[PDB]
Amino acid sequence: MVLSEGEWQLVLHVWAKVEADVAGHGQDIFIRLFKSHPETLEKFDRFKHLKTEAEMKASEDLKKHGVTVLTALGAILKKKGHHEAELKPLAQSHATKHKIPIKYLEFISEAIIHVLHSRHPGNFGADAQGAMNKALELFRKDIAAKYKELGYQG
Ligand code: HEM
Repeated sequence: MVLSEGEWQLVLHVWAKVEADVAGHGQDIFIRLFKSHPETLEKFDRFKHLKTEAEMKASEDLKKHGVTVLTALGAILKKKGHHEAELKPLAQSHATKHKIPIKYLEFISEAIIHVLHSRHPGNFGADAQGAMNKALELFRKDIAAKYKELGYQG
């Protein structure tokens, strides 16, 4: 699949807003993910002890992790589809070291859309959400293909 320049513009326009507060968006997204799909929390040995949203918000390590994740995702989105090089190491660590099923990538994609919808309604209307979903589907599709080449079905 391929996004048009118009769709990329919608994606990058709302992403520019997210970059005004990467740490904050990172926390909201992971808290949403962990609360909505608690099973994903078990994949993080560093955070699986967190019991409440309050503890999650107060975790300095979780906040730093969120920044690392969103920074990596932002770099991929800014490539506008030409992300082969960026995807290689990400696909290897998540398939081989962390063992993250494609299903879980769908869950975090849902969390990202939910947070952008809540925080940026004016810049995240129907068309913008469709563009973001398409960009994330492309990401998940290419990651899945790499998973297979690497020997991980998940
Ligand atoms: C938007 C998709 C995602 C991106 C861009 C992303 C990115 C990253 C990055 C850059 C790191 C640090 C470097 C590395 O280990 O490769 C990381 C670590 C990790 N990711 Fe992801 N990730 C994504 C989704 C997920 C999901 C859905 C899970 C599982 C629910 C997951 C689990 C992990 C784990 C367990 C680590 C190691 C954390 C640690 O122990 O420090 N990731 N991820």
